[PDB]
Amino acid sequence: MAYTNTPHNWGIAGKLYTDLLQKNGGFYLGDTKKKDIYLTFDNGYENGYTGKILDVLKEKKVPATFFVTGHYIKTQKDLLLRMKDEGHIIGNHSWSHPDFTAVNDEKLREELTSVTEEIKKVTGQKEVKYVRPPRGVFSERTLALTKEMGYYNVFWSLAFLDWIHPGSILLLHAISKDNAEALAKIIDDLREKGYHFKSLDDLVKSN
Ligand SMILES: C[As](C)(=O)[O-]
Ligand SMILES: [Zn+2]
Ligand SMILES: [Zn+2]
Ligand SMILES: [Zn+2]
Ligand SMILES: [Zn+2]
Repeated sequence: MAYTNTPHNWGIAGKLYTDLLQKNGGFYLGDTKKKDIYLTFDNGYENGYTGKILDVLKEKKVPATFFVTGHYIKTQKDLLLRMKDEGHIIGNHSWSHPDFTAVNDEKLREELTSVTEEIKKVTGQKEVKYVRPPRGVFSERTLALTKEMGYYNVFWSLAFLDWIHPGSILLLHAISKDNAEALAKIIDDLREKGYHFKSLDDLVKSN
């Protein structure tokens, strides 16, 4: 059994992707029979608004996972500490943000392990369970290697960057001055429709 190395770009999700994720420790949705939803952010760059996002999440008591890179950890230690201190989960977005399908196995292991160890040493978060691949690029091989190292492969069902359903995993952004306002409105609006904002730990328990 040679794992396939053909690259795929995540988007939404079809039989191929569905079963690739299912067999290799991946998910992109939670339970679709409950109105629980899951906010996530990717943090490979700091645009200057993450503190304002964090302020909104604290005000609204909404948990999120922030998938961080090594560049982000080294350059934004104070924001990282806010993430841990204010009840969020810090996820793994790789050290240098390469496409996982373009690197050798030794390099992929270093790219994940370096971030995991840095998150644990810098913030004291106990476990780093969640990986989101750079650019949502994956193969059968990269999914399987990531799972073997003890991580879930966490994709998304809705992304919004200015150019909802039960179980949605949202990938939102902190790119401009107005994003914090939009987030606050979205949280309020979705709660009025009966949605509950939960953590990726809750997702796993939702079974
Ligand atoms: C899926 As991305 C553009 O946050 O690496
Ligand atoms: Zn609920
Ligand atoms: Zn850097
Ligand atoms: Zn990224
Ligand atoms: Zn994005």
